[PDB]
Amino acid sequence: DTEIIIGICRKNIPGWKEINESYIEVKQIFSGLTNQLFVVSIVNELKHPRILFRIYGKHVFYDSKVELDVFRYLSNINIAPNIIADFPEGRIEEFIDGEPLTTKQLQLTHICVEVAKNMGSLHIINSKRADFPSRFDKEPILFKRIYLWREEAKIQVSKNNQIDKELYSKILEEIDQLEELIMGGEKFSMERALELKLYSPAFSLVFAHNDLQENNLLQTQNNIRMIDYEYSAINFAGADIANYFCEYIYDYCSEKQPYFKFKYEDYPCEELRKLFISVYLSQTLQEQVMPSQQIVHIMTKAVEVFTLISHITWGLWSIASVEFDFTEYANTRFTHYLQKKKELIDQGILPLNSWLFN
Amino acid sequence: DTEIIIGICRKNIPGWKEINESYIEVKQIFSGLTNQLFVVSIVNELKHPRILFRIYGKHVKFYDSKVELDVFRYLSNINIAPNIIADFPEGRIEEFIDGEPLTTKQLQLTHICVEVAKNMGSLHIINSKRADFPSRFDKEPILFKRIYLWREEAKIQVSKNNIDKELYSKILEEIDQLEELIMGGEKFSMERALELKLYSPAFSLVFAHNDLQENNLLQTQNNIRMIDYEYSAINFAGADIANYFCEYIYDYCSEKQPYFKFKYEDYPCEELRKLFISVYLSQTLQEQVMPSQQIVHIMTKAVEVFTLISHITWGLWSIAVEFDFTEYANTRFTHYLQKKKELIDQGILPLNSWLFN
Ligand SMILES: Nc1ncnc2c1ncn2[C@@H]1O[C@H](COP(=O)(O)OP(=O)(O)O)[C@@H](O)[C@H]1O
Ligand SMILES: Nc1ncnc2c1ncn2[C@@H]1O[C@H](COP(=O)(O)OP(=O)(O)O)[C@@H](O)[C@H]1O
Ligand SMILES: C[N+](C)(C)CCCCCCCCCC[N+](C)(C)C
Ligand SMILES: C[N+](C)(C)CCCCCCCCCC[N+](C)(C)C
Ligand SMILES: CCCNC(=O)[C@H](O)[C@@H](O)C(=O)O
Ligand SMILES: CCCNC(=O)[C@H](O)[C@@H](O)C(=O)O
Ligand SMILES: [Mg+2]
Ligand SMILES: [Mg+2]
Ligand SMILES: [Mg+2]
Repeated sequence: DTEIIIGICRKNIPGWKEINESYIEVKQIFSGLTNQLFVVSIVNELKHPRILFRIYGKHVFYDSKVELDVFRYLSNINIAPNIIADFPEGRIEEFIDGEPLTTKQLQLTHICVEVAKNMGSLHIINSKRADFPSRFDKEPILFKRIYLWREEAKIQVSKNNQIDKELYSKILEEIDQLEELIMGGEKFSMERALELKLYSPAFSLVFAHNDLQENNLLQTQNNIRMIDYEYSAINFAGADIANYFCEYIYDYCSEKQPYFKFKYEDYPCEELRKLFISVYLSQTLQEQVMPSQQIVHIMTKAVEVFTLISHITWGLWSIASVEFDFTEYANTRFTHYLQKKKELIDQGILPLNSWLFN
Repeated sequence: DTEIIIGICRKNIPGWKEINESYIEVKQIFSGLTNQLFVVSIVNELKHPRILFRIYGKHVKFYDSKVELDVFRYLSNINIAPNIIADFPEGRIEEFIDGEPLTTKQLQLTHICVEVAKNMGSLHIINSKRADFPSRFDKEPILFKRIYLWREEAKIQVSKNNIDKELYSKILEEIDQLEELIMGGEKFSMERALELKLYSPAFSLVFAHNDLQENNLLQTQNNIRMIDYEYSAINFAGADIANYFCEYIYDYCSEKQPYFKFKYEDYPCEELRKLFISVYLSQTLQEQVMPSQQIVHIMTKAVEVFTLISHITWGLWSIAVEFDFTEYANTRFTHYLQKKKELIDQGILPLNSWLFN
């Protein structure tokens, strides 16, 4: 109801108390996937002329308590959109007014390096902040999430309501080797993890966004801002970066089925990647890091490995009223996993143990 | 007078009307050089909780206050410069950009370096990509006019006899050659400029900041902002870029004579400079430009020549409260020679020995 949202807004949003409802417009947006979102603006020419009204819907092994807990922190250290009012059934957020980057704009060098700078600022919070919540899992999520979403997929598949059983089946086999592949012949341990960090900040443990795609990067007047932290959690730095690199391939701004376009060749070239990683490290390490340095050369090729984590994760996720062909999209991510793995091999990036330690 | 500043603030700043005077603090800052600046804050925990109160002072012969104000208001209106909350004949109320100034060392940091290149690019394109760009702003570059204008202001001061006469004298001789050196064997002309642009965006005519040093770059929560546009005006893109590069050398945060430190070797390395212009070009051109590409290899070399404009402009400016303007001048002059000497030894000069090949 509009009047109920307007009453809630004038009561809780500083400055809105005395504003007549006739100057307030509530307009629901349906670009979301779970919650009821509204942009509430003041139409008469206030620190907050526009706000984002979020009402929690029921989400499709998902824990809403942890996601909210993480968001409130990020909101408090001023990374995520500011929280103006916070209640059980929803919240009032600062409206980040800007245009979401396009898939093509990612190719632009000035845009690329700004995101790498932002990702870096977000990554270091778990090691450079005294106020970092201790209760947040200190272990990477990449594997847990995959196993968790793998099981959700099975359930849906058994629901049998049209997937490429041959591809899907091969992916289920690959998952068994997935840890050895990322950890270079060894299964995951916090031990293996700390040792790997010694070789490349790619295996550094950071607080990752985990879904930093172009539609989650808003281009404001003076900067680009990140949104949608629903998948944010500690993870290998390389995982988060490789995922961003992958979104270079997927354009979700299509109006005809399957309602997304993909171009494998669009995956960012090696030079662009190195510029990204140089700026990233300059940010996380606070020192002059440039593409010609060996820490970049190593990390760039290491980050390539984590690209498979992205294709598999969002594949299973895609399987686990709005226009999107989730099944066809999963087929694509899986397809690209196979392809990328062949490339990493032919390029000598896989297996890790054949170069990383030399 | 505090009370007077607070009256003007409460009356003109949205939301401040009913705020009690006891919640407002006016504290004057003295980092400036000409005007009376105040940071007015609401000490009780508003769109504008802090503002900048600027009172216009009398500027030190050919200075034009009307053109500067005219240019600032436009920049403020298109949201690049600090917002203007209230604008009157004797001063303004500015949006207070709350952030810390960059340090001279911080410029070396790659992530910082590329944000300024991006920011510079956004500012540079306003003369070609904005329909509302004022037609009344000079369309010619200012580099030479300024050097000549300030040369004459220097003459005056020198005669006032109150400096290194051997260097100063050599510098005056070099100026006569300056146009040919920058335009590759020719004196300046608009058509000569249009021709040069075809060879490198270094000779592109843009709206330059012209004094983009670390102290004019403030780090906010989410980005680095540019301030102090009193020298802004059309110019060769390369000049503005080469000036930023030069500031890598000079640190004005020193409290002992001569109140500034300098390290010639701190000039940004070639790789960093290329990183800079790649990001710059991508912003101005809106395409994927990277250090590998030829357009960069060439512009970066061209940009190196404009460094001499920077050393000379500010050396003269220095001649024309704690600061030793005389020693600073000797320094920029000493570096002009040193740099010009290196440019020649590197084959960068003269431009006509390569640029057109
Ligand atoms: N704080 C905000 N400011 C501006 N736009 C927002 C904000 N939050 C969401 N949006 C818009 O709506 C979308 C956010 O949806 P999302 O939070 O992903 O919904 P759901 O939680 O249902 O997945 C973004 O793509 C963006 O376009
Ligand atoms: N809008 C602003 N917000 C925050 N700080 C400012 C603002 N304007 C000026 N300052 C600070 O005041 C200093 C002096 O400003 P400037 O305009 O150079 O003074 P002057 O015009 O007297 O030279 C700047 O270096 C900057 O640190
Ligand atoms: C974008 N517009 C507004 C046109 C519509 C968005 C429709 C939902 C997007 C489908 C989910 C794909 C996301 C894939 N990952 C999670 C990998 C980003
Ligand atoms: C940083 N603090 C506030 C302590 C010094 C401010 C006053 C320093 C005097 C200006 C020095 C000349 C500037 C040279 N150019 C114009 C080339 C930057
Ligand atoms: C194209 C819209 C962007 N969406 C996403 O990144 C996620 O898949 C979205 O569904 C979400 O739940 O955040
Ligand atoms: C060190 C701060 C001063 N920097 C400058 O470029 C000048 O002071 C300029 O701001 C001026 O006011 O002339
Ligand atoms: Mg969403
Ligand atoms: Mg994408
Ligand atoms: Mg400097």
